[PDB]
Amino acid sequence: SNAMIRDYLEDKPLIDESVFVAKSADVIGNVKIGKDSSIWYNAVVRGDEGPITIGENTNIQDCSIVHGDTETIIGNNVTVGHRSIVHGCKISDNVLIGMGSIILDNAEIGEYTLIGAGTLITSNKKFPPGVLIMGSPGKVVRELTEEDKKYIDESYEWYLEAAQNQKY
Amino acid sequence: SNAMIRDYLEDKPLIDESVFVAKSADVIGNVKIGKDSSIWYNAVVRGDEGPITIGENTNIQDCSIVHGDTETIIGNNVTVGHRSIVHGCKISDNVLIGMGSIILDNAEIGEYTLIGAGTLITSNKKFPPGVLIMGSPGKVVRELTEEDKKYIDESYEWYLEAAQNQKY
Amino acid sequence: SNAMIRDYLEDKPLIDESVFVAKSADVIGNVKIGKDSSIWYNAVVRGDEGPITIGENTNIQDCSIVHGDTETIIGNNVTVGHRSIVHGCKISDNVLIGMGSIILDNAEIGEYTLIGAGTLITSNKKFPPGVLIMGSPGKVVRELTEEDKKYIDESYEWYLEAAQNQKY
Ligand SMILES: [Mg+2]
Ligand code: NI
Ligand code: NI
Ligand code: NI
Repeated sequence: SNAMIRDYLEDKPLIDESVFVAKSADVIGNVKIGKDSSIWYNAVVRGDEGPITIGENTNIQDCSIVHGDTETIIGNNVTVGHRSIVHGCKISDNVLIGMGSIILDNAEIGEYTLIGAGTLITSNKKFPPGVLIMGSPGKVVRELTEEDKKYIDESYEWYLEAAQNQKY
Repeated sequence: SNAMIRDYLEDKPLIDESVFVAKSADVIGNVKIGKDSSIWYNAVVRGDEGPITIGENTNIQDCSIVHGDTETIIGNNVTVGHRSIVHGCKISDNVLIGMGSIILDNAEIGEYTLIGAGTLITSNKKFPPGVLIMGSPGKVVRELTEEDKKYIDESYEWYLEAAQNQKY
Repeated sequence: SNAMIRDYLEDKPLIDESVFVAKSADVIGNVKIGKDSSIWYNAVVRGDEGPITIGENTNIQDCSIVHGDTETIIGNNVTVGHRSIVHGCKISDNVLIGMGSIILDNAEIGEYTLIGAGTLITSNKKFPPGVLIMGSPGKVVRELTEEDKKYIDESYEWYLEAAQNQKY
């Protein structure tokens, strides 16, 4: 990278050709989106402060908002539930964020984690992988079962499929 | 119905001609919206998983989201407050869902129910009719008064008028 | 004012030429927005019931909603965090509303107030100036320090820049 490239990246999201982006969604600024991910209706992914990196096969559902003081990193195979706010945090692979949840700056969610709807995770909170987290403030309920890790897998898989239909 | 009609239904919402749908809203997939209902700014009504049925005189306020693993049924004279998430549940007639509430799959709300702002009702939760429900998790506070039922009517009634002003 | 002006004001927001309004935002009805403020992606500012007044240098972040039974007043130098609902309340100058908060009708927030993410303030609730409010229901945590008030100023200031960059 160089001066002109940094300017380009500040203005033009690097969105993989394979990514479904609903017309009503706004993907603004410095945003890298990986293979087969999907951005749903009225979502806002704005990398104008901290940049945003979204992995592969990850879904950002309707009206969800991604923004951040520091960088926001969302892994591969992640499901971001409807109207969730992922703000400057770090989300490992195979995480399902329950609809309406808010995860604030510098929080870290470990791999194969399930987050209940409407969960509020304040800044700098770390969580071990393989757990169920719920509530406000979000706390660990129990370790995840193989059946739970599966549910996580079916969710992102479903979205891979629905994503095709919304333009094929 | 037949194969061709089922295919039409997965792509074209059945929206009664009287319904007001803000331009910024997204009504997508298998969705049926009845007479004199209204869909407000940036709402998202997505019936691409469980189909969605919305009754008559029912208002879905700004940035609300209707989606579901299972079928979502919203009755008549229902007021879905700003930014609510109604997901795979059953909402009876004359219900006012407080703004920012989240009602999950298979949950069931009885007729003439008033729900406080910011309420979180998890899946399969059921409630009797004629109550004030409130909080996270949502619980019944008391039974509804005539005064409360009137307020519920005035609410949807106001939206019938406002919707017409958004057409004329 | 007169009949024709009242009718114009009910249909056409008074937006200062200086204000950045994202294309995906809806600014509807009787809304007045002051110098150097900014309305972000997919926000809805609807003054079709109570009118809305937004001061100078104030930012209404993504998917935030402004609406109200009664009048809604937002002062100057205010930061309205992502997905907040500011509903028929009175917000003083230099206030930062944490993302995902809900402030209901007739609530009154004083100058130099910091509100944590996900806070739910019900109607008629009142707070003094110089405090940190948080939770559901929102309560005062401690008075604000100079370091805190600075944070408030830097927040709206950052948005002034950002708004400019979303135009040049
Ligand atoms: Mg939109
Ligand atoms: Ni932000
Ligand atoms: Ni859903
Ligand atoms: Ni309202």
